[PDB]
Amino acid sequence: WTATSGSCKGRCFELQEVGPPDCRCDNLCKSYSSCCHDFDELCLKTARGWECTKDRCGEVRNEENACHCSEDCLSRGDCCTNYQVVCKGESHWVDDDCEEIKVPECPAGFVRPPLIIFSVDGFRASYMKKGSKVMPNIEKLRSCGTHAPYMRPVYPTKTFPNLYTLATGLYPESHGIVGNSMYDPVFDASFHLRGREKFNHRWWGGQPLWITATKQGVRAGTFFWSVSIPHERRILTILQWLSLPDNERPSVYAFYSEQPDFSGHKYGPFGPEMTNPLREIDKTVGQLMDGLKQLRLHRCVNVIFVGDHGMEDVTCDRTEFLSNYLTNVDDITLVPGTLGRIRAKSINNSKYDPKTIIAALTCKKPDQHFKPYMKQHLPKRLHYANNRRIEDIHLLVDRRWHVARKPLDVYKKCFFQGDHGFDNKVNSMQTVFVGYGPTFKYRTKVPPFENIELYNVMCDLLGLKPAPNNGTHGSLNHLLRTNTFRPTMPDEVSRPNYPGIMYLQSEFDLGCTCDDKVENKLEELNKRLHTKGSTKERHLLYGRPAVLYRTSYDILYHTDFESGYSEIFLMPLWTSYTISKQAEVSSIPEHLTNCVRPDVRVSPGFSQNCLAYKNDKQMSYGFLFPPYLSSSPEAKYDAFLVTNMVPMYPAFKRVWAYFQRVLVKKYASERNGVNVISGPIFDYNYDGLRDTEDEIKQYVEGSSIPVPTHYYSIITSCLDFTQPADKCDGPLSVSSFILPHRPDNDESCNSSEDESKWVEELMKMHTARVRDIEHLTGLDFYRKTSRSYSEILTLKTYLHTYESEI
Ligand SMILES: *[C@@H]1O[C@H](CO)[C@@H](O[C@@H]2O[C@H](CO)[C@@H](O[C@@H]3O[C@H](CO[C@H]4O[C@H](CO)[C@@H](O)[C@H](O[C@H]5O[C@H](CO)[C@@H](O)[C@H](O)[C@@H]5O[C@H]5O[C@H](CO)[C@@H](O)[C@H](O)[C@@H]5O)[C@@H]4O)[C@@H](O)[C@H](O[C@H]4O[C@H](CO)[C@@H](O)[C@H](O)[C@@H]4O[C@H]4O[C@H](CO)[C@@H](O)[C@H](O)[C@@H]4O)[C@@H]3O)[C@H](O)[C@H]2NC(C)=O)[C@H](O)[C@H]1NC(C)=O
Ligand SMILES: Cc1cc(-c2n[nH]c(=O)n2C)c(C(C)C)cc1Cl
Ligand SMILES: Cc1cc(-c2n[nH]c(=O)n2C)c(C(C)C)cc1Cl
Ligand SMILES: [Ca+2]
Ligand SMILES: [Ca+2]
Ligand SMILES: [Cl-]
Ligand SMILES: [K+]
Ligand code: NA
Ligand SMILES: [Zn+2]
Repeated sequence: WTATSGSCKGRCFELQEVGPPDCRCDNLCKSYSSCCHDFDELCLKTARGWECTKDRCGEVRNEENACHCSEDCLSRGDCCTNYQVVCKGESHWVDDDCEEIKVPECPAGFVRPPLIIFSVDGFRASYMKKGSKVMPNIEKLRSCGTHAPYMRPVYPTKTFPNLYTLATGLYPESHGIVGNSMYDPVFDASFHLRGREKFNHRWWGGQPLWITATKQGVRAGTFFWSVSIPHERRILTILQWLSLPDNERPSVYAFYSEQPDFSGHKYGPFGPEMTNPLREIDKTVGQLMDGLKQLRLHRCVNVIFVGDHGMEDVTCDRTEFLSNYLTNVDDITLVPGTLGRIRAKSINNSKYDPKTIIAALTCKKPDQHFKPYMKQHLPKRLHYANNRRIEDIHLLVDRRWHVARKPLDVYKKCFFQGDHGFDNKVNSMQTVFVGYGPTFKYRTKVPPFENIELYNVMCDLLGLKPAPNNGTHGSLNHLLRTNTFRPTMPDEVSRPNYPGIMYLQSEFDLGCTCDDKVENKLEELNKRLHTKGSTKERHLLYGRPAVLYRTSYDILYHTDFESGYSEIFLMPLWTSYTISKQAEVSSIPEHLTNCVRPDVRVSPGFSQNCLAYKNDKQMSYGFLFPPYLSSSPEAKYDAFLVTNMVPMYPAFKRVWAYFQRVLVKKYASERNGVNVISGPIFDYNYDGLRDTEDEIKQYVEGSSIPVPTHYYSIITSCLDFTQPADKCDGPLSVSSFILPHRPDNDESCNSSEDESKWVEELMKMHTARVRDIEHLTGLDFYRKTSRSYSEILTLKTYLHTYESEI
């Protein structure tokens, strides 16, 4: 209950929230059924509209008007935004030439340039080019400020997950808003778009920008507008807040538009009805910029124009029905649409089996437009697993499609022609970023980046220390003229050992054999040098990775590769090798097929053994440095060292072999040489972070050899591909992957065919950022380059998406 018979007199859009049963006058009282009786009358005025006209100029103030054209309006801070244009002969902001903003040009008493976040729902990245003719204000912001060709949202590419990721710098798995609908089993409560529950604070984890600001003495406008409050009134409210006294005035503001998303759902992303929504959003940007110009703030405020996700063509007839695959379709609860999430309808059902549900949805129709996953098997780049609110069974839905439980759900819930929520690398899901103001660069294009990075930057813009988040602070320093954050490289925690020859062959009882006894100061001195690291500059191009946790490991040098060998996990943490464009692929000689050789640098006690692999009928093995890429028949012997071996399911060996035998050479040909770093990853609790030894759930049978959940490779070359990877004078180019180490190839419906028809497709799906691999390994790469650290941070955040051009 709220006693709503108090008044909003002088309280319209008050910044501090009053506690019930006192009536509220803040911009979210509507959503709480808590506004004072006179909120509409006083705070939602509309009389005479939103624009000054010639006849209204110099009028006598009438307090009933929506906005004012009287002489006193500027000092009262409540002119219509076009006041100076119509009444004072001024030009619209959009009609003025852009001029570099080298320093903040602010009124006396402004302690820092304000930040205004202008968020637009469903604003697809290609609208910038395709709607450019009807968006002159936005187009001016874009060309004169700092812009990216697109900005990558988070998965799922829905509204709240993305807006709250903007506010926190966190993955949805961490902030807790994992979809537009959720069930939380601990709370035993559900979150929905409609309803009051979404306003309960227990859903919203992390620390959003307004809280970060408040705790550090920076005041914030509200980050919620009631849907029925018109956009003109939202703008006038922000402009009114900017006229407050210094001690009362916020430094950070948010505007939000429900468009173009709203129309996009109805008409599709490029429906002819879409021109009007884009026109109208532009006009709002115009009103803001004119209003700022009036208040002498258009060269003071930093403006961020940002979308939450894009929009795809999706219609009712492109729906897959779970009723066409499952027999027990009524024992499941499905969160439907552009993604699927499945759980048991009742916890009291002991006959519910996720394994039989997955199997029944796997590769069952020729052109099947979704793929089932246990959430821990989803591409790691999605970071979509570590939350009790994400159901164990997930369906990745093809772009342009829906999934639903039964056909009756679709006609008794065609209306809609647009939707979104798909995989966040899908081009149609990409959205926008422009930054304009004294703190952003002038007329600058930056590479596409992920929305998880903006929180740090907004903190930088406001002089705030960001809460712990998933951005990489410094990766976006190139967006900024000033206020850059100067990060330092993390300190190495564990220094390596450099073992020499310390064990005789006969001390090993590993059950390994090799035909290598087939036996000169020419090549005996030469092989000594290779084992001491004479080739290390060729194969370790960017310095050795740093180990950022406490562990025991050895550097091992070889002619063709270098590794950091973990005595704890009994395998390399990393293996580094360079393959030039001229390099030759050879095969494993017949006499060396099953060869594994003890490493006389590493004790039997800290080695793997061949018997374990023989005994384990499921688990086989592979090699991190590929024998196929040996520089000579003699060097090849090095690749069969027990210290280069890793556990691999036969199913996975098909993938790995094709990558090593075919794709490495192909990349070296295309990229003019590549440096490769490969290794294992253990993430049994699917939290995106390196497992400790006590978190491992699977070992090679009868041994302490742990089984990786994934294999990574980081593949680096020169951005200027006219220079070979090993002689690159400038910027680097990278692509990486984190392949799941699975005992079947069920993920790939065409795996019964030759690896040339399915493997690369799998690898692209599991593309990754270096940073993703960093989290998962506790390693820090690119320690020794000729490049600035911020440029290297940008490199580490890069995701090779394999999509076509935007
Ligand atoms: C992306 O960036 C984020 C942010 O930096 C990274 O997430 C952080 O990672 C840390 C490492 O996992 C984690 O630290 C833990 O915090 C525990 C206390 O957490 C509370 O307090 C913090 C700080 O205010 C708060 O942010 C947390 O909020 C979480 O939980 C609430 C609900 O309870 C949600 O509203 C919110 O969304 C958030 O949930 C998310 O994180 C939790 C994990 O905390 C997940 O469970 C959720 O699914 C969701 O993703 C909390 O309110 C602290 O108690 C932990 O310490 C225990 O565990 C460690 C083991 O490493 C051990 O060393 C300690 O001794 C201690 O052990 C004891 O408890 C164990 C478990 O109960 C038990 O097994 C032991 O036997 C002991 O009894 C730990 O320090 C930090 O909380 C999160 N922060 C956030 C916001 O998510 C994230 O890793 C990044 N991702 C990537 C890929 O890089
Ligand atoms: C849906 C919604 C919820 C909340 C919200 N309510 N409680 C909470 O922690 N949050 C984050 C907010 C903030 C700005 C008040 C805005 C919106 Cl659009
Ligand atoms: C920019 C932005 C807008 C909104 C937002 N959502 N709805 C609304 O009116 N606003 C203002 C939110 C909510 C989800 C906390 C967060 C951010 Cl970073
Ligand atoms: Ca949205
Ligand atoms: Ca882990
Ligand atoms: Cl959802
Ligand atoms: K075996
Ligand atoms: Na298959
Ligand atoms: Zn939408």
